[PDB]
Amino acid sequence: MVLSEGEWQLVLHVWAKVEADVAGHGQDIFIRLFKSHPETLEKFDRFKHLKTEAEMKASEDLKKHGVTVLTALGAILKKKGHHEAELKPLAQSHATKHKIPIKYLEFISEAIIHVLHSRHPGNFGADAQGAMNKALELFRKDIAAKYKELGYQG
Ligand code: HEM
Repeated sequence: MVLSEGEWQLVLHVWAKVEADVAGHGQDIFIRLFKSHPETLEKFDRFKHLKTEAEMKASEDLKKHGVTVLTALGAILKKKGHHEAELKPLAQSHATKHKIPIKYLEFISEAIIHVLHSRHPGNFGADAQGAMNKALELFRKDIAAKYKELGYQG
């Protein structure tokens, strides 16, 4: 699949807003993910002890992790589809070291859309959400293909 320049513009326009507060968006997204799909929390040995949203918000390590994740995702989105090089190491660590099923990538994609919808309604209307979903589907599709080449079905 391929996004048009118009769709990329919608994606990058709302992403520019997210970059005004990467740490904050990172926390909201992971808290949403962990609360909505608690099973994903078990994949993080560093955070699986967190019991409440309050503890999650107060975790300095979780906040730093969120920044690392969103920074990596932002770099991929800014490539506008030409992300082969960026995807290689990400696909290897998540398939081989962390063992993250494609299903879980769908869950975090849902969390990202939910947070952008809540925080940026004016810049995240129907068309913008469709563009973001398409960009994330492309990401998940290419990651899945790499998973297979690497020997991980998940
Ligand atoms: C938007 C998709 C995602 C991106 C861009 C992303 C990115 C990253 C990055 C850059 C790191 C640090 C470097 C590395 O280990 O490769 C990381 C670590 C990790 N990711 Fe992801 N990730 C994504 C989704 C997920 C999901 C859905 C899970 C599982 C629910 C997951 C689990 C992990 C784990 C367990 C680590 C190691 C954390 C640690 O122990 O420090 N990731 N991820």
